[PDB]
Amino acid sequence: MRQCAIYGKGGIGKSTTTQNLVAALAEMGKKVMIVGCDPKADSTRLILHSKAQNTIMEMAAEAGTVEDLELEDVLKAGYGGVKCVESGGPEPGVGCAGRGVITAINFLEEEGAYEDDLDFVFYDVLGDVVCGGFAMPIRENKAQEIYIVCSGEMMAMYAANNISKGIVKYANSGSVRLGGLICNSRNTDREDELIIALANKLGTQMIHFVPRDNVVQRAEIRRMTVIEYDPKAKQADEYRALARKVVDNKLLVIPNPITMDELEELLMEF
Amino acid sequence: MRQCAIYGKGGIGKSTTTQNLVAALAEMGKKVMIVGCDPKADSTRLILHSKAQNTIMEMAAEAGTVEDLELEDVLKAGYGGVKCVESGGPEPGVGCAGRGVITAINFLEEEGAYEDDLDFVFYDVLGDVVCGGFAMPIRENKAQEIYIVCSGEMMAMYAANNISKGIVKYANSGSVRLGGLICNSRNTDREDELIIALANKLGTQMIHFVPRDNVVQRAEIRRMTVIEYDPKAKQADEYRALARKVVDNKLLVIPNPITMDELEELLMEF
Ligand code: SF4
Repeated sequence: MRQCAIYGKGGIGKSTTTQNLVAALAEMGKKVMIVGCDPKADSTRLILHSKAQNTIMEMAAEAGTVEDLELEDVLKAGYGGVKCVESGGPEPGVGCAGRGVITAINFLEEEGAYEDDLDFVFYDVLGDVVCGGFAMPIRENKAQEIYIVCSGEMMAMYAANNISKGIVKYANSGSVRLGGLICNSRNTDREDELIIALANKLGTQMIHFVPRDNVVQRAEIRRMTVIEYDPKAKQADEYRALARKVVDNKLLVIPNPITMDELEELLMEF
Repeated sequence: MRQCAIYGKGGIGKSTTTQNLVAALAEMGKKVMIVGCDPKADSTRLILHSKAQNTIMEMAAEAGTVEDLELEDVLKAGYGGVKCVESGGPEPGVGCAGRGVITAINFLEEEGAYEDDLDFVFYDVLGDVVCGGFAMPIRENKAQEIYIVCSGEMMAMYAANNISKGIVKYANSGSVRLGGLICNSRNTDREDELIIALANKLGTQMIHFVPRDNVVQRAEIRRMTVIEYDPKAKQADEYRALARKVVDNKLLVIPNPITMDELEELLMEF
């Protein structure tokens, strides 16, 4: 079982790429579980065809405790038998994103979710704040292979660099590695070269450049992946290519985060 | 002294609006302090003309303890006498954003930084994650008047709703109240009407509509507010109008957060 996480800042299509990647993996007959850890995205919407899956935190509140919850309530099968669960974001103003994630992981462990013939687990994690709360899947030794979704944009590359700093902290004392950068295209001048340059400075790879395509939005609107919406689409082959490279990936490194001076010089050059 | 906070999702110019508002208040002769609590923005860059102000956490870590810091290391004067401090984001992968914010507040209090003849303090706070960490200004009873920056985009309005839920949690514990929505225009059709409609559902007001104007970006690239860069600009009068309405504001409410179904109804009605 390969224990993976996708990190990246919000507003650049990270969860869309995660779900289209996972759909592409299921299409190859890989048994995949998605654990949603992102309060700014619906991590399972495009797999389950559901506007917002009920979260572990929500249904522990509704039933009043977590030992009363049944796995059937929490873990739902969608496209290609992909198993979907949502941790549930922090209680507004009071909670920590880490509480939902710890609760989800402990519940899935207890209930046997991790020994049920899985090829991949993907934690879909928000990278807007690189705090201990959003590090929970790594802290719990539940994600060893990290892929970072970024774009040729200052804040997406800053987030990629800061996520890399977090990986080094848990890699100085354990098993977590960076598997690569995924570039979600923003239809930008030679954008691929910018993310390749960043990958080269970090000591990783740009594992795929995901193009901008109308078909992604068209599929999103119908609450599905491009893989399911339009399987013969050119964009469907883009996610298949990414999925094939993840499956075959051996390049799992301790990254070399860069200085703000280095990042600024990169951005100014491009 | 009026203790205010600006909350809002990242990537919509919240910190640009905060600094332009504060520069307009300083131009009017108001004595203002900005406390940066946003790891996705430089909260003081446009006031100090400096790319990244040294943060209290960075300087504390270096010096061993916060008690070894001098106030002048932390608190810098910029455009119009505006005093500027940055909390410093979480230690990547391990820290909590709340730690920098409590460290900054406690240091400023002890050093007499709030004893000065200030008219306003503005906490510039990220609203991407409405956790206990980012709620610290409210929890330490240090921000009473909340203004939410949003736009006519789904996730900006979702964040405004989530921030409102955080305010409700503390509304019976102290004088923390919502003063209004500030619309940072993204040139959406009927954007002003959409945010007026949202404010009315929440039980507040759209206190000001900030237009899209390239002079904002021309000032920002030169690390300035429009107020300093081009005080004769139409856009400078927009920030002056917002500043005067905040000064005169008497509408401070316990907001009424909406359901996702209510939010979706709004979005489709526009
Ligand atoms: S650790 Fe992160 S998510 Fe948890 S409260 Fe702190 S900032 Fe928020």
